[PDB]
Amino acid sequence: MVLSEGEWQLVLHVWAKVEADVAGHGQDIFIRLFKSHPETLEKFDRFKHLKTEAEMKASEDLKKHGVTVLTALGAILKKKGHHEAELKPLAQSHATKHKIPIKYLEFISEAIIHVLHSRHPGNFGADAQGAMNKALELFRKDIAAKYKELGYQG
Ligand code: HEM
Repeated sequence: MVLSEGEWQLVLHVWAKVEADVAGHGQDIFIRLFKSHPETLEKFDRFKHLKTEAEMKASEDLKKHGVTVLTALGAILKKKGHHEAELKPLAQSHATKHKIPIKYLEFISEAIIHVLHSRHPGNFGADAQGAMNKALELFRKDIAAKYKELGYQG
């Protein structure tokens, strides 16, 4: 699949807003993910002890992790589809070291859309959400293909 320049513009326009507060968006997204799909929390040995949203918000390590994740995702989105090089190491660590099923990538994609919808309604209307979903589907599709080449079905 391929996004048009118009769709990329919608994606990058709302992403520019997210970059005004990467740490904050990172926390909201992971808290949403962990609360909505608690099973994903078990994949993080560093955070699986967190019991409440309050503890999650107060975790300095979780906040730093969120920044690392969103920074990596932002770099991929800014490539506008030409992300082969960026995807290689990400696909290897998540398939081989962390063992993250494609299903879980769908869950975090849902969390990202939910947070952008809540925080940026004016810049995240129907068309913008469709563009973001398409960009994330492309990401998940290419990651899945790499998973297979690497020997991980998940
Ligand atoms: C938007 C998709 C995602 C991106 C861009 C992303 C990115 C990253 C990055 C850059 C790191 C640090 C470097 C590395 O280990 O490769 C990381 C670590 C990790 N990711 Fe992801 N990730 C994504 C989704 C997920 C999901 C859905 C899970 C599982 C629910 C997951 C689990 C992990 C784990 C367990 C680590 C190691 C954390 C640690 O122990 O420090 N990731 N991820």
